[PDB]
Amino acid sequence: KKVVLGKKGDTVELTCTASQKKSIQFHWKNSNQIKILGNQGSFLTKGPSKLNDRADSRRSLWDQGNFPLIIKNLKIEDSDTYICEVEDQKEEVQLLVFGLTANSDTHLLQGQSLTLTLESPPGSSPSVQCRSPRGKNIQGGKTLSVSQLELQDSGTWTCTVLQNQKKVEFKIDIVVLA
Amino acid sequence: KKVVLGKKGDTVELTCTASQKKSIQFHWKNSNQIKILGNQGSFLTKGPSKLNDRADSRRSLWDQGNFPLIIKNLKIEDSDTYICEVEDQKEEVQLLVFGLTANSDTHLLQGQSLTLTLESPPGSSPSVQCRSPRGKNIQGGKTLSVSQLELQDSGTWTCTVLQNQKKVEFKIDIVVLA
Repeated sequence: KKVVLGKKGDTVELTCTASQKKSIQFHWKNSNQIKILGNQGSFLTKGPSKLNDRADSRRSLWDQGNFPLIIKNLKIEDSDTYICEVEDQKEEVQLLVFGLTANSDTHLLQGQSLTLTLESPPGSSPSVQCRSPRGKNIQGGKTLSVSQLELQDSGTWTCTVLQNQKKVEFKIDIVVLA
Repeated sequence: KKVVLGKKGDTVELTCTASQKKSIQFHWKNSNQIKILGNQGSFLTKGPSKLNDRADSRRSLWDQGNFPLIIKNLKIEDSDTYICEVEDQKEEVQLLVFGLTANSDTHLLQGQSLTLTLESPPGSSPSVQCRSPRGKNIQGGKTLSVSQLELQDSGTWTCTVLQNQKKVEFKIDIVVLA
């Protein structure tokens, strides 16, 4: 339903607003109906799941009817559909996690080729489109390449991943040396 | 409309959910219509106001239609009605800030009286009700007092401030010595 995009290693906050502003009853589960977190009494309980030590919520907001699921240090494998149920309300949020790495290690010399690769959830793939510090916008799919660099691209580029009308943005600084 | 209670020196997060999940146009102002924060383009702008260095929002949530106003290090004078307007939606949140201090400095001796006082927004007042580490629940208004303590109250008490169907909770540890 709602699509949220996140970046590998960053933290996301998936929202859940219900009615009757009050810490009433709710939980978040994943696609296999594994409960990730929910409220016990007025307490937060986290059962044993792959996200146990990386998930959490903001308890102060429960009185206002908000039950966020927060996930930190994202992994492409946290990509999944999550469901929030408050009393008798269900709310599906699909999280997609991507990563953009530069397989060109370090020390880049003029005339060298740059290759980037986008990491993505096996379940769903997008279109990436980067921009050099001075112009040219190379765009591709899971692998991008800039055949030969010129001292002018030394700088900080910006790639764009776009899934659903959503989008994330990575900015890497590349150093071309004479 | 929605009533949120906060504790002096703590941080609160006032919520604002609108529709069309997207960083569209919004701002938060106070009762004098002083804009506290809002979005410029895709950027956060804070104008000059008494809260400028203590307010903020969470930009990642704007794409999901959430525009929180976050306030830190609370002052009883931040108590006020705030309004969120997203496109053409208005949403009033009244924030009430209280404080509970122990005018009994330190070193409390058996048989001594304990006096607590609740600090509150000149505009609106509540009913406080504390609890000793072993029983008796003294309750009053802006000033509470425990005529004489007994080694048994050495511990950590819990006071309750209740405004609207809302409530905040302070827990102070008192030390009675022989």
